[PDB]
Amino acid sequence: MVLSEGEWQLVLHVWAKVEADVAGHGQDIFIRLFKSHPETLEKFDRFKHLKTEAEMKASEDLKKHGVTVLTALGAILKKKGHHEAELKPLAQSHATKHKIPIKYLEFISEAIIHVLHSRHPGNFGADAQGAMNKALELFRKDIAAKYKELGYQG
Ligand code: HEM
Repeated sequence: MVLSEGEWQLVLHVWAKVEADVAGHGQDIFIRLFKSHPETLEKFDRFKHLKTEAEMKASEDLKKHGVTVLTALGAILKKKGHHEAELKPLAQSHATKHKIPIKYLEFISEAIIHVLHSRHPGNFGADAQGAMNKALELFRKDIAAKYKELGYQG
């Protein structure tokens, strides 16, 4: 699949807003993910002890992790589809070291859309959400293909 320049513009326009507060968006997204799909929390040995949203918000390590994740995702989105090089190491660590099923990538994609919808309604209307979903589907599709080449079905 391929996004048009118009769709990329919608994606990058709302992403520019997210970059005004990467740490904050990172926390909201992971808290949403962990609360909505608690099973994903078990994949993080560093955070699986967190019991409440309050503890999650107060975790300095979780906040730093969120920044690392969103920074990596932002770099991929800014490539506008030409992300082969960026995807290689990400696909290897998540398939081989962390063992993250494609299903879980769908869950975090849902969390990202939910947070952008809540925080940026004016810049995240129907068309913008469709563009973001398409960009994330492309990401998940290419990651899945790499998973297979690497020997991980998940
Ligand atoms: C938007 C998709 C995602 C991106 C861009 C992303 C990115 C990253 C990055 C850059 C790191 C640090 C470097 C590395 O280990 O490769 C990381 C670590 C990790 N990711 Fe992801 N990730 C994504 C989704 C997920 C999901 C859905 C899970 C599982 C629910 C997951 C689990 C992990 C784990 C367990 C680590 C190691 C954390 C640690 O122990 O420090 N990731 N991820």
